[PDB]
Amino acid sequence: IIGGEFTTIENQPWFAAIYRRHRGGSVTYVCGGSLISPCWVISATHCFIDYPKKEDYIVYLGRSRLNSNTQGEMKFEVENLILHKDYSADTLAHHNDIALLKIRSKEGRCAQPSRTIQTISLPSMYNDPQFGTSCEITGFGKENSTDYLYPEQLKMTVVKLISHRECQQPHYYGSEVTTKMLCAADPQWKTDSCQGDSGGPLVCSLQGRMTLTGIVSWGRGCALKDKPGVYTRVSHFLPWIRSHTKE
Ligand SMILES: N=C(N)Nc1ccc(CC(=O)c2ccccc2)cc1
Repeated sequence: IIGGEFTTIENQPWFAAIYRRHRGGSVTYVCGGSLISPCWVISATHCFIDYPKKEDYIVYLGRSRLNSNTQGEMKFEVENLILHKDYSADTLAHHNDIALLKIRSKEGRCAQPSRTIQTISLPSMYNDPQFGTSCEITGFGKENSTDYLYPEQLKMTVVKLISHRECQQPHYYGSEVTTKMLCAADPQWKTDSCQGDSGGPLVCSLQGRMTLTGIVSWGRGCALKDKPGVYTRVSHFLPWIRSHTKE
């Protein structure tokens, strides 16, 4: 996250931190995600496409720091890793960038809600906030494009939703952005998502209710003028989500 503020997991209880195990014992951060139900975490497919082996992943809930433990955190294994079959990546754009991870503790249990672990609500069919609406994003991503390390503490910032007409302008992303995506940015182009924030949630207050409206997917550079962050439009994947989470 470029700009913004450092935060704690108590203020973003649905945030899931995903790591990948490596030969030897090193565990590196891979992507963010969101808890949509006790047993399910939603993220982005571009995070796992190159290494689709569920056994090599670890999911943490209730965690505020990148490399240290947090009181109340819970560790999970991945029972099932579901990637979108029509995922694809062009020069910049990533299509159908959404994924589901069924989690389970060593005892075989799902998440137990607490002050630091809570689910986030899914949107209704084609029910997105009006453009111009302020929403928040959260992640352990880079603070500057020139950085090569990620911050140790979780961050968050607020960005505004941009219309498809504006985001499709030539100086923006032209025809690369589709109706299955959502653009969001800071009117001053000072804050934005960045490398390492992928999979994370774009949360918007829709009718007094915190709703998971987007998933960090792609964008040209970070916090550059006329180059908004692009998010997977969750409301357009409800069918896919429901069919896969059932049984
Ligand atoms: N202007 C932005 N907001 N840009 C931006 C948006 C999302 C990402 C997610 C990410 O980390 C990633 C995506 C594809 C491949 C590898 C990593 C990165 C930068």
